[PDB]
Amino acid sequence: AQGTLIRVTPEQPTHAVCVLGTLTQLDICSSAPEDCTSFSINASPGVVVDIAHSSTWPLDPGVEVTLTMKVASGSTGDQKVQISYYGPKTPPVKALLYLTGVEISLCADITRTGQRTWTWGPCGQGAILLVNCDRDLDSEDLQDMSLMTLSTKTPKDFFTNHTLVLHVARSEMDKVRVFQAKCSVVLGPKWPSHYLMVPGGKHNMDFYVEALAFPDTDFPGLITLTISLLDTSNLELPEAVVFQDSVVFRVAPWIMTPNTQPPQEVYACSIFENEDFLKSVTTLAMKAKCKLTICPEEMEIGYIQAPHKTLPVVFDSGPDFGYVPQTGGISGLDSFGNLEVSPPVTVRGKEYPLGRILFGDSCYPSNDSRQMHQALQDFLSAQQVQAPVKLYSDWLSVGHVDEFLSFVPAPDRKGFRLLLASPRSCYKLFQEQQNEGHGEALLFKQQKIKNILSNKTLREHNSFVERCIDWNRELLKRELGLAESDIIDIPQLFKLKEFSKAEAFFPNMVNMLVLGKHLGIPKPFGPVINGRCCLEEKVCSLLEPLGLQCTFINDGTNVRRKPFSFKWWNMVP
Amino acid sequence: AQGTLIRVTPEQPTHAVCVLGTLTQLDICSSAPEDCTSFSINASPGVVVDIAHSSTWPLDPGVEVTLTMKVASGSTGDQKVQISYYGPKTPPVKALLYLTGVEISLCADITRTGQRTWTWGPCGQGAILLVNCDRDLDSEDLQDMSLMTLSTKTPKDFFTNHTLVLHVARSEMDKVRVFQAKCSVVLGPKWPSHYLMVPGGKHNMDFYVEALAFPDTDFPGLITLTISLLDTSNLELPEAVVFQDSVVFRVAPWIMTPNTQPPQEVYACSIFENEDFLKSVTTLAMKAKCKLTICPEEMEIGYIQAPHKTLPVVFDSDFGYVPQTGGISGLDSFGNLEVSPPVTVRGKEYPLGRILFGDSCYPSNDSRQMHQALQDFLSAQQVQAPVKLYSDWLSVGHVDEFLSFVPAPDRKGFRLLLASPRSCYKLFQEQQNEGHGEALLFKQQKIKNILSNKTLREHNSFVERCIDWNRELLKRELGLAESDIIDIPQLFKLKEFSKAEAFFPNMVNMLVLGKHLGIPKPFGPVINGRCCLEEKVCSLLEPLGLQCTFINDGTNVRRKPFSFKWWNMVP
Ligand SMILES: [Ca+2]
Ligand SMILES: [Ca+2]
Ligand SMILES: [Ca+2]
Ligand SMILES: [Ca+2]
Ligand SMILES: [Ca+2]
Repeated sequence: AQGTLIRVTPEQPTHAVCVLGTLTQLDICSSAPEDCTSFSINASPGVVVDIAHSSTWPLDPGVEVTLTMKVASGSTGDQKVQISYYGPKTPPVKALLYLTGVEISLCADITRTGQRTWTWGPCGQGAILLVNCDRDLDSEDLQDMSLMTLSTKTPKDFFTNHTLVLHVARSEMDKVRVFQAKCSVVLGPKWPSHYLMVPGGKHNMDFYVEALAFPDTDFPGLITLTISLLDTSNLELPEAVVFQDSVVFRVAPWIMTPNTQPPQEVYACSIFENEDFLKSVTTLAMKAKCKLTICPEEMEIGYIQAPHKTLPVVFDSGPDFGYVPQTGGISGLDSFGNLEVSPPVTVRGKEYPLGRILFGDSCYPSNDSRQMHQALQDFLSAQQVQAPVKLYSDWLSVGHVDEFLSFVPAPDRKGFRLLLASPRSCYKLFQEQQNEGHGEALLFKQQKIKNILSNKTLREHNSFVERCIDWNRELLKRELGLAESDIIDIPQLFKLKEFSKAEAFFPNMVNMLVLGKHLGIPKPFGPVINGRCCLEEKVCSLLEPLGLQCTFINDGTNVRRKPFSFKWWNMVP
Repeated sequence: AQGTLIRVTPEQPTHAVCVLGTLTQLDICSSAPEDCTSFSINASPGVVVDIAHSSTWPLDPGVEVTLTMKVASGSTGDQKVQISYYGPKTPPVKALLYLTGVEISLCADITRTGQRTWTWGPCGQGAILLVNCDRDLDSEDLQDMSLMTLSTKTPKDFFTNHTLVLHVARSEMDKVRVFQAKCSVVLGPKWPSHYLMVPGGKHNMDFYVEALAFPDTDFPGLITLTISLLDTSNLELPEAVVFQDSVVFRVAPWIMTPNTQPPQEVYACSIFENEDFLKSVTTLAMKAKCKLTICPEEMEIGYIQAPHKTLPVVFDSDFGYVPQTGGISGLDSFGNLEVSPPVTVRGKEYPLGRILFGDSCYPSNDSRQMHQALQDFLSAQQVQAPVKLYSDWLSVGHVDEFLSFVPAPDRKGFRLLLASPRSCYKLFQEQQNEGHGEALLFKQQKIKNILSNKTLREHNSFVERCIDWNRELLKRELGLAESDIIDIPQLFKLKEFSKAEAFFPNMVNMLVLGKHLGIPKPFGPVINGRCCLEEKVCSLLEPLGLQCTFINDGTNVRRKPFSFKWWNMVP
């Protein structure tokens, strides 16, 4: 989409190359005869002589004469444009421009079906470049590299005194590698440029391209590759550019999946107690008709997608899988237990269709505060698909948001319910039992119901924790566009610790495995009332009516899930 | 403007703090008697109870009740909400909430005329920070600082068991220092937080914030400062957050100025005699009514503007100031940097200009490029988006050797001058055909001998190809037309590595002090008494209003900011 200028002189004939599709400006005035106010152009039927305001159209100060051609040329110097400068002095003098048509096309998957700028939206243009972070040769490799096409319809002797170059910038060299289809090293991290060898006539050359980096602060995510026609007709002067065509790719980002998407594969380890646990997980996986891949003998699995492949990726701190400082900046808040993703959301008009990442930190910097490493936050922010949200999770001894918040599948409203821990519903549930007579039922050491409702230290300890969780509630009701009819509160008692940090009293029921629309909740080991645990009766009476089904286990599991449907390139960040 | 949630229990009365202007949610269902189906709220004339589906509003699963007050409190627990639950077979029970009003305002110059998000445009909201790069004491210092205000209207006993804290992130700490008005050192590069001391009643505290960094790749340009109202009523439990307000600043960028802006003050360097040079400069310098400050016995001067001050800047490799160890290339000098006048490209408007720097056409082993750090620095400043050109074919690598922009009274109000080897040959040929073809040039040579050298006529054809490439690049990326490109005669020659060099002194590298132009001497052919190149350039430039002189050729010219407020442009 970038050509050059053609100046015609009556003194000598001129030779020029016009690439088909490019509107080439013809200078018909700077080199005109001394006196004249007229000019005309009789061209061959293959030359489109466009003019902007024969008919002798006068030599306007600026008269934009542009020229394109229709049929590519195999004859070198065939289409002849002859000008007629007739002013007032003798029959007109005439100038000759012996042109030629060539067709250098660099096509790709810009239409995103599978301007030279990358645009987002249901209507835009752009190519997608996946990263090679997996171990798979031949076709299997051909199916995850991109496919650029270079067609060259040129005269037979055109490439005797012309040459083509395909080059990247010296900033993007290390983030992209290209192979010329056998597949061969063309450009790459050490070589910034390459010259090509193209025979005359029609010769199509297909390229394959891989990225070697994920988007970050140093790398926005856009790569550009350029083809240029360097005219080389004299061996004593440097080469000259006559045409340039570029293309822009965007590297696909790291996308994380929440607990509403249907499961695909589950995993586990061998602490030699699973028999009791794995026996219920194994039943659950086939309750939802899933696959349970046991593993015989801190990890988050997302998906990176292009129009041609949906390769998954693993992140931590095989064939269809993937991978993305250890010394310094190490704390307990750097774990992926401090990372969650909300379901698709709509906040004050804007639509977040892939979710909104959630990580926890402190409320205000101090000397004893803990934070997640800035490198990880910058990495997650560079992935503009899921804009992260900062919460408060430093009042806890561990430092993880998964202690108090979860999301469930649901068949109503936004199609999900936010489960939040609640110290205030446990006290209510205990008091409804004390005011009915059975107030000496034992809990869990072991303690009665009354001895927990008559402890004035635990009550303050839990009032503080409730004041802490309500802040996150308010944060989640404004940055997730939520409403009260979508929050369910699950009873949970807390106690404080070294450095007055919080720790759950009985094992959390908010950190639970959603291997489907019916799931696994850790045992409360709570009071028994009428042959049944009271906490269990309340959580099953709040969750089941939506349509879920709940089990209870005593208590590692990762549930690889289904990539989202919304194509990330159709979103407008 | 965050706030929190208040939960009411019939068992015990509840106390809460409601900051003014924040819509606070009230939980009237989670903790209600198990037999109720109806509820009502009687409150003092100050509590604005807002109910969205005593009228008996039933206990809907999501009946929402939000509260605000239309006043301020100086007494703890002075507004009492009494929620009247009505039992079906039981006399009504009633929860008590003892509210209080406190006002905590953190205001700044967000209206940009003097949401917690920084928005661009004529209708946006944001505050602007200027960088501390001047040697300016207190009186002038408070002139370029920011002015953030914090007003607190609280009961006298409120700040006994409550504490206020102002904090910055552990990333933006190194790029902002905070002073509290006597100015004192509080939150800055080494200290990330500060607990304040506020007396009860009315007490306004002003702050002054300065930045220490320019926008770059590592720093987008936005700095947030947060005020948090905590609660320390119990001495054993950890402190708890009750309210949060925030403000977002943007650091003003580095802006350059083109050759179409009026001059303010020229400069010079008496390295040599240059008596003639100085005379001519001062002459057209007072002719354009611009003061000529001389030096007593490569540097680009921009402007960092804010809604409170337009302090300039100086960039190199009072006033203002802004690296790579070494091994850099000559393409890193500032003769490679130019700025176009405001343009309108395909509907889009660039009202501060569009920067221009040259580099190679395609990377190679012998190619030379401008350092990546400088390009990233310029790209960080989104006001003037740079444009890459081709200048590697020269033996110096500077775009100033063929392009220039002049003032003009027509069309876009300017003309782009480009060097042209093809007009020098034309004028020489007209002067040979007319008869005076043995006039001597500048190793002296005649007109005929230059027109009959076949090594030069190829050296010049290559340069013409390169300059036409640059012309197409400048017509598409600057929205230009062929009625705005005046071509200036110039001949070139090739040297070691086949790089290019001007033959006669470059007349396209000119000093523009308004309608007066110091064009370097061409030392060229004389015809009928005057020089031919001079006659041509005075016949092409003068008609549109300019006036020319010919010195025998360092002068920098500080100028006028376009005054077009950038915060009104939307990049
Ligand atoms: Ca490989
Ligand atoms: Ca998680
Ligand atoms: Ca200072
Ligand atoms: Ca100052
Ligand atoms: Ca310059």
